[PDB]
Amino acid sequence: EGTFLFTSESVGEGHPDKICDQISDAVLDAHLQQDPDAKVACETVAKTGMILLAGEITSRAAVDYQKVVREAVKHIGYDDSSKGFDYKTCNVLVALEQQSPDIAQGDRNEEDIGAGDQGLMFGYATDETEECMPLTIVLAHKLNAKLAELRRNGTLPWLRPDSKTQVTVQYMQDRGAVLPIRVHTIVISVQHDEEVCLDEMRDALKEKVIKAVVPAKYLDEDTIYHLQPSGRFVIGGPQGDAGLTGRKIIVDTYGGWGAHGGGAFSGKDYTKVDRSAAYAARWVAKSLVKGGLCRRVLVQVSYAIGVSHPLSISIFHYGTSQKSERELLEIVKKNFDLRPGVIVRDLDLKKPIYQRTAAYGHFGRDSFPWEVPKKLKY
Amino acid sequence: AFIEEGTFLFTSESVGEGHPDKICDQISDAVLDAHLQQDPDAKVACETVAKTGMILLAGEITSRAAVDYQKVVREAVKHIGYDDSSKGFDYKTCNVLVALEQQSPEDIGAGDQGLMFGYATDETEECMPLTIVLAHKLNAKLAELRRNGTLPWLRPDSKTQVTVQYMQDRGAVLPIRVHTIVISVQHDEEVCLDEMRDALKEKVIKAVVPAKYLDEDTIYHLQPSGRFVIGGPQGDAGLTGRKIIVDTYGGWGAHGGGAFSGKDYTKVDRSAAYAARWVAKSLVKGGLCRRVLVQVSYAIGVSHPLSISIFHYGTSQKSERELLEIVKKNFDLRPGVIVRDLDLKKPIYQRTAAYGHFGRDSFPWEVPKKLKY
Ligand SMILES: Cc1nc(NCC2CC2)nc2c1COC[C@@]21CCN(Cc2ccccc2F)C1
Ligand SMILES: C[S@@+](CC[C@H](N)C(=O)[O-])C[C@H]1O[C@@H](n2cnc3c(N)ncnc32)[C@H](O)[C@@H]1O
Repeated sequence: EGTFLFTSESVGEGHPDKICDQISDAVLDAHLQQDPDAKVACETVAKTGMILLAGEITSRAAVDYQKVVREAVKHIGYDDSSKGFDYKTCNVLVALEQQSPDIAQGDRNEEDIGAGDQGLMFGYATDETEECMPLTIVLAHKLNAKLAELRRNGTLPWLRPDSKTQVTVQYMQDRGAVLPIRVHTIVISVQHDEEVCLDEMRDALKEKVIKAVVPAKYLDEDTIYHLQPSGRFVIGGPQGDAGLTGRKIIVDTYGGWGAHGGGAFSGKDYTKVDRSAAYAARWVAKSLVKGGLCRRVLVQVSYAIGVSHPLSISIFHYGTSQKSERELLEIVKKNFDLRPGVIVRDLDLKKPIYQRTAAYGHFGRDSFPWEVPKKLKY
Repeated sequence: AFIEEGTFLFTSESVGEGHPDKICDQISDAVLDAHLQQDPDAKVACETVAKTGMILLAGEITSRAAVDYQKVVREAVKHIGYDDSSKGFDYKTCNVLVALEQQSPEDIGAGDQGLMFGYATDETEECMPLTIVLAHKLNAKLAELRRNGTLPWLRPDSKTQVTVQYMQDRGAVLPIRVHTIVISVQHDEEVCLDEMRDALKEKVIKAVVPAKYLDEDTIYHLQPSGRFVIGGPQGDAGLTGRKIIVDTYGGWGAHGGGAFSGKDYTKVDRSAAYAARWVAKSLVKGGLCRRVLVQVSYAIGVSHPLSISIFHYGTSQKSERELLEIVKKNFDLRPGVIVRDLDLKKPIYQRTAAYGHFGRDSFPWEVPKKLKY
């Protein structure tokens, strides 16, 4: 037939894994506000009544970690025992040292600073949406964003921060391109208070959330809706659970499409090529699709610690381009300088913009420089 | 130029047992194995956190077992090789913080609407990409020479990265040569740089990478930072489940998102991921394909897979629907049945927490099933 199903997941800000991501990037932004050259590698752990920060920081900034964390938890929305977590009374432990001096040494100009680590990173784009992202992860992200929006404007006051969404879309293949046909299944689980009744929640999730996010041409009579499938969900977040920074990296990127090199984003400054090179790889892929050179493209780059030039660069257009992959590679080499010291300059990665990225996806939102396509010259 | 037009590069990485992320994976699965030995029906979701002098255990456990976490943690760190403050971490004196919430206590449906991927390629004997296989064995050779006194200046923390130059071959991929090798390993304060870099090329790389893949243009980045004395948890905080691509296919195939270590077999994204690899490897080893991606969809509540797609990249003489009918005649991919067929209630998981979950004969999902059709 040539038709397949694909599912992508997205979680809300209250998910324990995402709490750690946002806190880690909140610590990063705090240092960057005072020291644009701060070295930050801040991991976060969240369990019952605890937030723990562990990692390495080299900064001239004076940061109040107790208040940075508690304001992030407050922003996420956990302010009472009835929700399972409260920023006012939770335990905050800090185990932050200085960056390894062996790491810092391995003193040089801005344009050929070596990568802070080895690693491989992927970039991906697809013309199936105007965001150049897969429809499954775009819909999953926007659904969690609509839940938080309706929670914060008081129109659905029974909502709570923890949530998880899964969107299954039926796809058609066409010479390497993918055509979304219909939404097969939507799953939504969201934390809620004790007063609201189950049936009222499920109807509100369909009329006020799904219908407000999913275009009507993808929903039909056979679409399956799994709304609050586990029944009650009064307590969520870190209570009775455990979350870690960088445990939602597929949620953070392409929701299972493309490829992933394993590196996590949150809590890492721009010198960590896990973040800066992944943002640049998305920049390249989106510029190739928006520029009309392909319908769907995957990009890989890799680095070695202390070396500035990428060790390998590869392009794959899935057969959606008239031009061969090698000349796509040259168009990239002529338009992009993928050294980490040049990426930070081109993408303006010293700004405290990273707490915004820790939820609803790092890719597919016009607010970010790596999402603005580059006018290609060749 | 003729070579440049019909050739691509691909890079994968791996890390050693002393890498702080892998320390946590190892300890989390050691906790899982400890509970499974006494209680084969134990439910485990154990996260480990590693920083300077600290191992922290957090998560939820429902088990009848009585596990000495001090002994399990400190013996895992001892096995890894951190036994003195001169190495940045010591199992005898490190702080072990236990924050686990322990509770005392087939048609099992899927707890998540998830996607599981299995992948296999005939480019190596273990049916795995050469990039991730070479990267894995390079770390293993380091630990082997460290533990038997051959290179006594070695230390447990290490990272490797391999870039292979490939040629396409009728939908299958064919390794031509090793383009670039990166090795960084922790070391003591006395051995010199030139001595380290020569032993890494002569006694590590050439003992692992076949000679036909190495030439005079192969690029070597050996100890590229120049000094790797500080390592392990002291030089970098480590968390469970931060090496899921190292754990799987090194960038090839696809990945759904879930980590493996610290979770018992009732977690579908671990047991079914193993079964997806089991299916793909059986298709290639059975001659049905040279290269295949098995894509299994699970509908919430439902036990049987909701949909299975087979991407053979045109390397199969049969069609996708034919391959699908062969899979369903030879595999029962329900989660509860997967556990029994793969004997997953055994304490076999600490061995998986390093050097890759896929590509080693000593695992039930790596024994290809002979297909009847
Ligand atoms: C001519 C070509 N070039 C490349 N350039 C390597 C690159 C872009 C990253 N890759 C490929 C081909 C043709 O042959 C098959 C694949 C091999 C890799 N595949 C792409 C892929 C699929 C799934 C997960 C990760 C992947 F990189 C396509
Ligand atoms: C480079 S560190 C990530 C950044 C680091 N955590 C920081 O504080 O900025 C990632 C891995 O590199 C390895 N590593 C640590 N020190 C190194 C060094 N001096 N040279 C090469 N690799 C090193 C460690 O195994 C560590 O797990």
